[PDB]
Amino acid sequence: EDVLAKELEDVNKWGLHVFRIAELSGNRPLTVIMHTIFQERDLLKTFKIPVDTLITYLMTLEDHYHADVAYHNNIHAADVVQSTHVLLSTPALEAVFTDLEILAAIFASAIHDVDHPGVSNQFLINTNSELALMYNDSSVLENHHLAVGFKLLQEENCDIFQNLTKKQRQSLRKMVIDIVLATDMSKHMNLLADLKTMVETKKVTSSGVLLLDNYSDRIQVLQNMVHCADLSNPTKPLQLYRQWTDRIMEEFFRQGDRERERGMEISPMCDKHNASVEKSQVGFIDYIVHPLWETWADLVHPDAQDILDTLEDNREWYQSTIPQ
Amino acid sequence: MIPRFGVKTEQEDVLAKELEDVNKWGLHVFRIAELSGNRPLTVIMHTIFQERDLLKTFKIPVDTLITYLMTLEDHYHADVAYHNNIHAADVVQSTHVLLSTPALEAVFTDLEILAAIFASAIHDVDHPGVSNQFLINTNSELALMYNDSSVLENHHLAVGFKLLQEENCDIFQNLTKKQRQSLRKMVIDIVLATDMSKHMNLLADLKTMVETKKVTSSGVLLLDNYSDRIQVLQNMVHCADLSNPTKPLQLYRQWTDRIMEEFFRQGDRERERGMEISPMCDKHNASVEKSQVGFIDYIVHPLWETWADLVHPDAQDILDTLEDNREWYQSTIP
Amino acid sequence: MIPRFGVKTEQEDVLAKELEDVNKWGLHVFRIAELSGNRPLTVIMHTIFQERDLLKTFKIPVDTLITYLMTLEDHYHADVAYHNNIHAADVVQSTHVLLSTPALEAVFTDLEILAAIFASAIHDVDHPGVSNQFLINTNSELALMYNDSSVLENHHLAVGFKLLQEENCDIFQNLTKKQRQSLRKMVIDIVLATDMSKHMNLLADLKTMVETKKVTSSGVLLLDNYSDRIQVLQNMVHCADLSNPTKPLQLYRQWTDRIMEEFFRQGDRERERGMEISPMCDKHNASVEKSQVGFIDYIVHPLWETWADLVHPDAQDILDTLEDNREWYQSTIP
Amino acid sequence: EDVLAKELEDVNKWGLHVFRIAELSGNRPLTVIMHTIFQERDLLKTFKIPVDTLITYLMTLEDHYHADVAYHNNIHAADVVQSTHVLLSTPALEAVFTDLEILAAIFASAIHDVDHPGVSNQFLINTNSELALMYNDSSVLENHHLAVGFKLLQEENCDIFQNLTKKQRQSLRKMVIDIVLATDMSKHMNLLADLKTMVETKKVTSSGVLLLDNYSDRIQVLQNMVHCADLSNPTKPLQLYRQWTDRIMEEFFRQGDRERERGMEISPMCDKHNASVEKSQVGFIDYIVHPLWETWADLVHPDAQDILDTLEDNREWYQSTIPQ
Ligand SMILES: COc1ccc(-c2ccc3c(c2)COC3=O)n2nc(C3(C(=O)OCC(C)C)CC3)nc12
Ligand SMILES: COc1ccc(-c2ccc3c(c2)COC3=O)n2nc(C3(C(=O)OCC(C)C)CC3)nc12
Ligand SMILES: COc1ccc(-c2ccc3c(c2)COC3=O)n2nc(C3(C(=O)OCC(C)C)CC3)nc12
Ligand SMILES: COc1ccc(-c2ccc3c(c2)COC3=O)n2nc(C3(C(=O)OCC(C)C)CC3)nc12
Ligand SMILES: [Mg+2]
Ligand SMILES: [Mg+2]
Ligand SMILES: [Mg+2]
Ligand SMILES: [Mg+2]
Ligand SMILES: [Zn+2]
Ligand SMILES: [Zn+2]
Ligand SMILES: [Zn+2]
Ligand SMILES: [Zn+2]
Repeated sequence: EDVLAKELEDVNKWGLHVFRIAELSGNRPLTVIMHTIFQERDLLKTFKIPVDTLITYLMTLEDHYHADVAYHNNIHAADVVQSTHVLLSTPALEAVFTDLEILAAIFASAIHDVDHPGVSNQFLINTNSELALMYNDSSVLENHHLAVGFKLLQEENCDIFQNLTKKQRQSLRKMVIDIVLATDMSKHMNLLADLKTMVETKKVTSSGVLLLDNYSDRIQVLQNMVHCADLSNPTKPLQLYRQWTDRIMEEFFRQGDRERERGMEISPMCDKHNASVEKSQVGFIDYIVHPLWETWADLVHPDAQDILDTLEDNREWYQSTIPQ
Repeated sequence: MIPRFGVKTEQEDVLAKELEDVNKWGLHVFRIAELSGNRPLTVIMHTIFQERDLLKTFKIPVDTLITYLMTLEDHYHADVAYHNNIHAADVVQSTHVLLSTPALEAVFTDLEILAAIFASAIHDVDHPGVSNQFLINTNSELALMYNDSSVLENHHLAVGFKLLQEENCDIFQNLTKKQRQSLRKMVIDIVLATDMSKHMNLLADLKTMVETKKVTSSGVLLLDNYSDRIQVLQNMVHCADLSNPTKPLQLYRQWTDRIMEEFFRQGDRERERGMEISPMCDKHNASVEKSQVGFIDYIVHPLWETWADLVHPDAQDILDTLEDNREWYQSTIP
Repeated sequence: MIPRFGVKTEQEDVLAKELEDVNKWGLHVFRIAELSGNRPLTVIMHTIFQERDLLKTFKIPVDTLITYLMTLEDHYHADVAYHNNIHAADVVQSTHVLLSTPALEAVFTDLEILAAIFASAIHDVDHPGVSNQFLINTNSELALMYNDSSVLENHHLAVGFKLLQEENCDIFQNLTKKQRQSLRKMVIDIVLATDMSKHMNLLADLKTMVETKKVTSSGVLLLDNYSDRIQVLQNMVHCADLSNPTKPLQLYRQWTDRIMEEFFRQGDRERERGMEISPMCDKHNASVEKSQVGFIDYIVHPLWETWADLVHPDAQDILDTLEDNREWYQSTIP
Repeated sequence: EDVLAKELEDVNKWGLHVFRIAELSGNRPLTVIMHTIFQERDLLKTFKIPVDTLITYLMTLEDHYHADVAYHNNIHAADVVQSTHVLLSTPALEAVFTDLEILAAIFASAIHDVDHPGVSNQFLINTNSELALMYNDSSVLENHHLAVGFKLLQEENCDIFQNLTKKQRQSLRKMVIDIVLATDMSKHMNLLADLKTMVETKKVTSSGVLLLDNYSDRIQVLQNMVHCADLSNPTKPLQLYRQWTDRIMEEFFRQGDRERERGMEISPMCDKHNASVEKSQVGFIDYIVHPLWETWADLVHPDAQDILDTLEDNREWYQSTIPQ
C-alpha cells in the first residue's frame, strides 16, 4: 500500500511501471490510475463527482475489461489513460483545452476498449456475430466500447456525470464518441493525413502554445492524442514495450488458433506456426507508429523528442533480434 | 399484363390495372395502398420480384417472400404519416424504375439489383416518425446503442436483417455464403447513404463521376470498380428517397401533406417537452410552400440535375416535372 | 388570438371538470382522452399523484413526473385499438378507486400505493396488439429474448423501467436504495401477475384469503406478511385490468368494440400468413355477445365475486353493474 | 491424440476424468465430449446435422463460456452434458425417450450456463445490471443462458437444427426452455416435490422401464435429470468432487471480494475471511443434493445406488474435516 502510493507518484511520467501498479493494486490499475489522475487534475471538485460514485463506476468499468484477454484488458486501458494524461500535460498544449475537453479525453481513453473479446472486427463480421449485426459491420468493436462505457453509468451509484448540465453532458458525449470512433485502425491513414495538414499550417499563440480556434481542429488533436496513446507501447522503456509485445502476440496467436480450428483464413500476424514477432514490430514501427509519432513530435516540437528517441532505440533492438 | 382466364372481383381488377403501371414513374401508390388493404409494400415488392424474375434467380420460396414482405411491412408504423409502408413501397418502385434507365442497361448484376431493391424496402423500417436529433436529445435507448451516429439508419438496417430470422422469413436461404457476404455489404453501404448528413459528400462524388464519365461501345455507363458501382447505387436509392417532388403533382401534394403532419407532430412533442422546436416542425410558424421551394432549390434539384447528367438524356421528363412542381408551389406562396 | 396567461384554456377547464370524477367508478375516460389531446395517461396519473400527495412523499420533481409520463404514454401504440394509453389510463384510475375502498382504509403504505399505481401505468406499454402466442409462433425477437414465457408482460416491465433513463425521466431519483428495491419487486410481482396464464392460481389464492379472512380493530383487512400484501395488490390490479364489464354499459361497449377490433386485426394477420386463427379473432366466425357472456361467466364474475367477498360490502354496486351487463349481453344473443 | 481417445472411452461412465479431457483437448472439453456423444447416439444421422455445422456450433457455444470463471465455465458445461448422457442411458429409461427428447436434454445441458459471468443473480440485481433490467430480476442468468444458446445457432454455419421439421423445432425449443429454466435453484423445491409424487405413484411398462405417458411427466423427468447432472459434483469420486469444491469457492470468494470493495453486503459463503467451506458442502448435501439424489435413485431404482453411496461417503469425508 505504501509501495503503491510510491509507484503512483510517477503518474505524470512516460514509463510509469503500470504492470507493477496492476500487481500492487490487486488488478485495479484502471481504478487506481484514474482516481489518481482525477484527484491530480481536481476533476471531482470541478465536475462535482462524488468520490464513492467515481470509485464505483471505475470498479464497474474495469470489471467489464476481460481478465482472460492478454492485451486488450484493464492494464492496456490504464496505460492508455495514463499516456493520454501525460500527452495532455505537454508544454505545447498548456491551457489549450478546457476542463470538459480534458475530462472527455481521459474518459474516452478509460472506456476505449471496454468489453473487448480479444478478436478483431473482421472475426466478428465473418462469424455473423450479434455485435456485427447490431453495428452493420461498421467500427463494430469501437461502437460497442462506447455503448458499454456509457451504459455502465446507469448501474447503481455509477453516474459520474450526474452533476453536469445538459449542455456539458451533450458536449462531453459528442467529444468522447468522436475520440473513441477514431481509435478504429481503419481511420488511421485519414487521421494521420489531417495531423500532417495541421503540422504544415501550424499556428501558435503569443504564449507559444498551439492555436486551435474551431471544433474540427480541437477534436482532431484530441483524436490523434488518444490514438498516439493507444499506439504508445513502442515509445516506452524497452522492459515495458517487450511485455506489451508478448501480450499482443499471445492475443493474436489465440485468434489465429480460433481461425485455424474453424477452417477460416488466418489473419495477418495471427499464425504462431508462421510468425516473425521481431520483424512484425519493426514493420509496425516503420509503417504505423514512427510516422504517427514523428508527426505528433512536429506538432508539439520539441516536447516529444525523448519519446521519438526511445521509439528509434526500441526499433533498433527488435531489428537486432530478428533471427537468421 | 396480368393474364385473365377466369372471372374476378371489382377491387381485384382495379388493383391489377394499377399494378400494370409498376414500371412507370407516377404509379398510383396511394390508390394501391387503399386497394391492397394497406399492403402496398407487399404487393409492389412481390410484383417487382416477379417482373425482374428474382424468385427464380435466387430460389426464393414464394411463401417465404410473402411472409418476409408482410413481416417487413408490419414493422413500418401505421401511425407515422410519412415514414411508413407507403413511403417504403414508393422508394422500392422508384428504385425499380431508375434501375431500368437506358444508360444503365446491362450494367448491374442480378445480385446488385437485389441489393438496391432490398435496401429500398428496408431503408426506413421501424421509423418512429421523429428525427435522429430528437432521439439523441431524449437520451433514447436507440441513440445510446448507436452513439448518436446515423441512429435511425443503423436501426433500419439491423431490423431489416433481423426480420429474416422470423418463422419462414429467410428470403436469402438459398444464396451461397459469397452471395450473402456481397449482398449484405451492398445493402449496408446503400442504407447508411440515406442519412441526410451524407447528402453533400454523395452529391460531390456523383458530380466527380459525371465529369470523369466513361461509356462503353453500347453508350452505357462504364463502372469497373466497387467504389463506382456502389456510388451509383447509393445515389440511385437516395434519388428514389428524394423523388416526391419529381412525381405527378397529385402524388407530390399528398407526400407534402404527410411529411408536414409528421414534422408538426414532432414539433408538438418538442413543445410539450419544453424542447427547442426543430426546423419546419412548428405548426404556428410554418410556410409549407416556401419550405418545398427551398427543399427543391437546395437539395432535390441539385441532386436530380446531377443524376440527369449521369444518365443524359434518360431523366429529362423527371427533371421537367420537378421544375413544373417547383413553379406550382412557388405560385401558391402568399 | 388572445395569448393565455396563468388561466386555464376553455378546453383545459372542461378537462378539469371531467377530472372531478377521478375518484368515481365510471370516469368518462374516452372524453378525457379527447380533451387532453390524447394524453389521458399523463393527465390521470398527474391528477392521482397530486391527490395522493405522492410528489412530496417521494420527492418527485413535477417536470420529471410530467416528462416521464409523456414518455411512457408515447410508448403506447396509437394504432392499437384496445392495448393503448386509454386502457393504461383506465387501469390506473380503476386501481386508484380500488385502493380507496373502505375495507382497505389505512392498510397499504405509500410505497405499496405507488407500486400499484405505477404497475397499472406501465402494465401494457409497447403492446403491439397481438398475443404472446402470435409472437411465439412467428419466432419474434421478443419471444427469443423471453424464452416464450410471459413475453409481453416481461417486455412491458422492461420498457416501463428503461424509460426512467431518458432525459429528466427518473421519477424515483430521490428514493433510497431500500425504497427502490421494494418498489421494483412489488411492481414486477404485480405486472407479471397480469399474464392471463396466472389467473386461476391468483384467483385460487384470493379465495383461500377470503376463507381465512381476518379483519382488524376498525373492520379493515389484516395483511401481516409480504405474501398476502402482494397477493391483494396483484388481484387488485388484475381486477382493474378486467374491470371493463363492471363499468356502465356505454363504457363497457366501447371497450368491447376496441378489443374485438384488435382481435379481428390479429385474426386478419393470422389468416393472410396461413396461420390457425386464434380464438375470438375470426371476424367471419365470431359471436361478440356469446364471447362477452363467456368472458364474464368463466373469468370476470368469479374474480369480482371473490374480490367483492374480500371487501364486503364495498363492491356490491360494481358486482350489480357486472350482473346487469351480463344480462344485457345475454339478451342480445340470437 | 491417442491419450484423448483413450480417456473418451470413459464417456459412458460416471466419474470421467473431465479435467484431463479439458487439458488433452486444448481446453475443448465441451466440443469433444458433445461430438463424442452425438456420434455415439447417431444424432448427426438422425437429425441430418452436418458435422462441420455441429463442430462450428460447439466451438462457438464453448467460446461463450468464460475462461476467467473458476466454476461456471466450459468444463462445468462438459461435465453436466456427460452426466446427463450417463443418466439418459440408465436401465430404468431404456427406450423411454425419443431421439428429439434425448437431443433436447443434451443440448439444454450444453447451453445451461453459457455466458455465466461468475456472479449470482442477486449481485446482477443489486448493481442494476442491464441483464437484471431486461429480465425483471427474475431467473436473470437462466433466461440469459437460453437466449444466448439459441442466438448462437444464427452465427455462420452454426444452425445444427437446420434439417429439423418445423414441428421438431417447436417441440425441441419448448423442451430446452423447460429444462434450462428448471436449473434455477428457485425452482428446486417444487421440482423435487413433483419428482417425489411421481416416485409415490411410479408405474412401469410391460418391459419394466418408467411409464411416462404425457408431456408433463416426461418433461418433469428430463428437468430433474439435468438438475441432478447440474448438482452431480458431490456424487463423483472424491478427487473430482474436491476439485469442483475448490472451483466454486474460488468463484464465490471472488464475488465476495467484489462485494467487499464495492461496500455491498457480502453474500452467504462468499467471505474468504469468514468461510466454512466444509460445513457449507455438508449443508449443501444434507438440504439439497442428498434429498434430490435419494429421490432420483428411488425413481430409477436400483440404477443410481453406487452414485448415492458415493454421495453419502463424500458427505462423511467432508463432515470429518469440519472444525469444532
Ligand atoms: C506491442 O505491439 C503492439 C501493440 C498494439 C498493437 C495494436 C493491435 C491492434 C489495434 C491497436 C494496436 C489499436 O487498434 C487496434 O485495433 N499492435 N499491433 C501490432 C502488430 C500489427 O499487426 O499491427 C498492425 C495493426 C495495428 C493494423 C503486430 C505488429 N503490434 C502491436
Ligand atoms: C414531399 O416533401 C418532403 C419529402 C421528404 C422529406 C424528407 C424528410 C426527412 C428525410 C428525408 C426526406 C430523407 O432522409 C431524412 O431524414 N422532406 N423534408 C422536407 C422539408 C425539409 O425540412 O427538408 C429537410 C431535408 C434536410 C430533408 C420540409 C422541406 N420536405 C420533404
Ligand atoms: C371488453 O372485453 C374485453 C376486454 C379485455 C379483454 C382482455 C384480453 C386479453 C387480455 C386481457 C383482457 C388481460 O390480459 C390479456 O392478455 N377481453 N378479452 C375478451 C374475450 C376473450 O377472449 O377473453 C379471454 C381472454 C382474457 C383469455 C373476447 C372475449 N373480451 C375482453
Ligand atoms: C462443488 O460444490 C458446489 C458446486 C455447485 C454449486 C452451485 C452453486 C450455484 C448454483 C448451482 C450450484 C446450480 O444453480 C445455481 O445457481 N454449489 N453451491 C455450493 C454451496 C452453496 O452455496 O449452495 C447453495 C446454492 C446451490 C444456492 C457452497 C455450498 N457448493 C456447490
Ligand atoms: Mg480498440
Ligand atoms: Mg431514412
Ligand atoms: Mg397485458
Ligand atoms: Mg445455472
Ligand atoms: Zn486500445
Ligand atoms: Zn426514406
Ligand atoms: Zn391490460
Ligand atoms: Zn450449472
